[PDB]
Amino acid sequence: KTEIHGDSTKATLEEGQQLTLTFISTKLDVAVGSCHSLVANFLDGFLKFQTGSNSAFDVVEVEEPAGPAVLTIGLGHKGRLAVVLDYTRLNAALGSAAYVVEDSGCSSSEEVSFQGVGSGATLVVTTLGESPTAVSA
Repeated sequence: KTEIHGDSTKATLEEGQQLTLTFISTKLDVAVGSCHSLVANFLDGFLKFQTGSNSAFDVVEVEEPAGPAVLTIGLGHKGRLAVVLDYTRLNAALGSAAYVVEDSGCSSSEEVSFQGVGSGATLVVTTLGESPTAVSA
């Protein structure tokens, strides 16, 4: 379990993992290891992700959160991801977005970087049942 009260929190992921990041911000600069890129800019209203959109990333407009934001990405294959994020919106309503992409990026070895979580967010990184302590350290 890697947690940083600074601003960024990195942690290598291993097959069959689960990333539960509870942060209170409108921006999240994510860097999934080195074989994937994903920038969640809720400030403008779009989540740029490079999974399998061919050639490069794909910009998909997202709701306008309002403070708290729960991002839960469960891994369970070569690159299969399940981005299930539930957060509060400016529309005074709950926003539960989901993404299911089998062919995304890596899995076994992938140091994901989460910047913008500020000092108060927790990064729950566990391989289903076991705990991947940096799975490299």
